[PDB]
Amino acid sequence: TTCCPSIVARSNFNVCRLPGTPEALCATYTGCIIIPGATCPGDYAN
Repeated sequence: TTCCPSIVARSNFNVCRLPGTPEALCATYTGCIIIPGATCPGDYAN
């Protein structure tokens, strides 16, 4: 679903959305993709 390059980007995503910032905003700012599928390979599952 929401899957980032590295965990650093995910935590960045978390901190970004901490005050309730739009997911698309933070996802784009970090580099995290929001896909309908929950399956993310370990290659990009961070």
